Amino acid sequence: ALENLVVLNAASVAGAHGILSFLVFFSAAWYIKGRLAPGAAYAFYGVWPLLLLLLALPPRAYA
Repeated sequence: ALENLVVLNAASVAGAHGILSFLVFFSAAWYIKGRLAPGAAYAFYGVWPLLLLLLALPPRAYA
């Protein structure tokens, strides 16, 4: 029944779940350099964005 804005607030306080949510903000942070050493960080995109719907909500989610 809990949504994102629910675990997001607690996630930040918790710590781990906090830096994990930044995954979206990190993607841009890395772009700062503009060299994202292609190869690994590139292929990761294969299932890296998937964590979006995974972390977004907590386990207690029917999602």
